[PDB]
Amino acid sequence: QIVPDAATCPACLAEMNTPGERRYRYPFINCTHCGPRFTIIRAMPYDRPFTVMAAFPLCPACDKEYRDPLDRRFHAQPVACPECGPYLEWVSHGEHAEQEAALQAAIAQLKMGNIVAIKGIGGFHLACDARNSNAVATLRARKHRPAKPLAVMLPVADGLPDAARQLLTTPAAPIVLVDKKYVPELCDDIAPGLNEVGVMLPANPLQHLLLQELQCPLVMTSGNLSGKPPAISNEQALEDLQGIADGFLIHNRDIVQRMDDSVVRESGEMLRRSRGYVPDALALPPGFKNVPPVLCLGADLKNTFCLVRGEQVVLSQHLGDLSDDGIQTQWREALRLMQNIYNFTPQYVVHDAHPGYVSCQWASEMNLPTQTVLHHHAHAAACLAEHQWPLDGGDVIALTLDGIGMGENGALWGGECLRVNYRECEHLGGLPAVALPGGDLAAKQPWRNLLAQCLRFVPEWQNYPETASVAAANWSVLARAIERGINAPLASSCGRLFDAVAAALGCAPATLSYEGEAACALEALAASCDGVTHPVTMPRVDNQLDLATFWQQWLNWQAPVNQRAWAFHDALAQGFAALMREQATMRGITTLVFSGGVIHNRLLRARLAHYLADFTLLFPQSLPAGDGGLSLGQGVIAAARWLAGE
Ligand SMILES: Nc1ncnc2c1ncn2[C@@H]1O[C@H](COP(=O)(O)OP(=O)(O)NP(=O)(O)O)[C@@H](O)[C@H]1O
Ligand SMILES: Nc1ncnc2c1ncn2[C@@H]1O[C@H](COP(=O)(O)OP(=O)(O)O)[C@@H](O)[C@H]1O
Ligand SMILES: [Mg+2]
Ligand SMILES: [Zn+2]
Ligand SMILES: [Zn+2]
Ligand SMILES: [Zn+2]
Repeated sequence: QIVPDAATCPACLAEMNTPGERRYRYPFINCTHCGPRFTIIRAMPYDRPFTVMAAFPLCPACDKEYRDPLDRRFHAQPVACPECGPYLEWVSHGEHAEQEAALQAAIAQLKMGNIVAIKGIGGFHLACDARNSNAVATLRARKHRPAKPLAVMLPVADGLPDAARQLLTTPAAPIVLVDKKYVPELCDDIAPGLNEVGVMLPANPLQHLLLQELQCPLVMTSGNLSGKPPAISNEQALEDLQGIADGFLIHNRDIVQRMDDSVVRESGEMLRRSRGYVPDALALPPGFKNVPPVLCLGADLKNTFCLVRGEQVVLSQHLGDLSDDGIQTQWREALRLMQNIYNFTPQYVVHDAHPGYVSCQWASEMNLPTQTVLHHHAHAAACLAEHQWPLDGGDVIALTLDGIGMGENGALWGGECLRVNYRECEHLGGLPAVALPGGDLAAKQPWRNLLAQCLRFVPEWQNYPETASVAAANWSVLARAIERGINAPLASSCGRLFDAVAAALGCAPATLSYEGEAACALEALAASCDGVTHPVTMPRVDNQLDLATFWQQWLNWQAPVNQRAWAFHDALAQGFAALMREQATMRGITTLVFSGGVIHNRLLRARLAHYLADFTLLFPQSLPAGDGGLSLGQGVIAAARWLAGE
């Protein structure tokens, strides 16, 4: 059995720490109870000639340890000392060094405020001093990342809430998101515009060394240009990162699988599922048995694939966006290793119903029978699967809220009420479909969504201060294209409605640098309000929300901006609750399901749960609510269809 890659045990820490010990300050110390698992395997089974440790035979003194039944190093396939093992290597613009000299080289570079590349378990990290403004602004520049929040590694978990200290210290050692008030030492460029900071603890022996001598918080971000795959080779780090890193702290141990840090909320909610959780299987729900091997390709962004067989499913690591170049290489390598570990050969492939997805291209190359699942049906079934809803459990009403996914018959959906079970998805209602002006540009420029909402729903909209930067431009050319349907497809998107509201409040840059940026901003603004009495509503008209009444009330309710943002969240939840109540009660349904990337918004769930207390409510928890949980939803729908004999 291979278990997930795991955080250094207290025991290995104690040995690396004790003077005169053979592995004192050795940065590759591992044992039978911690260390790289999944990341160091070239093939099955889990024995040293088929790990990366074949470049290192074991010296005489690491032969009574590995061979020893009493030792906590009995069949640690990667275990080595400084005599026989990998050793650190420092590389700089006309410098070089090795071992202890290399570790000190990096420490000194970090201390002087520089960016260093450090080889971790699952890839490389870029690090600097997280207190040092100059250094953060520069890392942002070089990595191209102008706003997306940086995770930060802390020496200890002192001063954090109990719930976070608990998660931070698990063998998985994820990044945990916590209120930024708890970490005053961070410069303001770490998570600008947001209320949460992602923190982590040292989880690998090198990280423990670095932090023990640095005793300050460090940025720890992925070793790559934004929207390019993490370099995994020393060779590729040194090439890809030359203009970013001031220095390289590398090593001659190969990494064989890309494995990003996992990200959870202090609440326990899973956001990104990789290091520490993969490659654990999950049990399929009651009634799911004897399922043939099916490969589920997942979503185009935040991608994971899934392998379904028998009574279990296994999700891959976060692979990211599949429109990136070199992501297919890492994808296929992860699939190769996962199929080899599970002796898995697919007989079927399942993929998204969207014909323009990269994933749907790869499927047709496979020579297996293929089938299609609606994006929003997959989101909803993924949530039902996590809650172990039985195969014959009965219909639910689902609310699936996201940016965009392809719906029935070509429609663009992202804010829908559905009747679902594992085989069927019937669309019932939701947000009105509104144009995306300039197609792909609508997700980058929130003001385009505000314009589209105003043209549809707001009389004399040019007279509101909220619309002033749009009204001052020559907006009629784009309005003429909208009316003619030129690159302005209709979408009932919850994510785009969030962007319209954020444009109206001015809480985001006019043009965004990352996906979901305006919505995270608006949520951060609203979360600073403790709740407010307000008159803004989103009433139900038949099976849709009445956005004209929404805009007229919301635009005319002057209040501090945090209260305006809170009112929007509240009125949105109240209107969807009203819709789901009518649909579920008149069908005899007592369970409601919530899914889609928007359902990561904590204030939205809090308000939905406040207004839907008359129902049983199923929210995602152990898998991401967004696209990273999508392959699992595809796999349970495929399975249930087969189990029914269709
Ligand atoms: N305050 C925060 N709020 C939400 N998410 C956070 C926060 N801090 C860190 N994270 C997550 O930590 C992750 C690390 O890097 P990410 O930067 O997306 O992928 P990468 O492959 O490592 N590099 P890149 O491709 O540029 O993104 C991102 O998912 C962040 O969203
Ligand atoms: N806190 C939030 N509040 C509202 N919307 C959000 C929030 N976080 C993310 N989103 C939205 O959800 C989208 C991600 O949803 P997901 O289902 O993962 O992907 P997609 O929309 O690409 O199918 C983001 O682009 C953004 O539109
Ligand atoms: Mg503190
Ligand atoms: Zn150990
Ligand atoms: Zn040795
Ligand atoms: Zn989605």
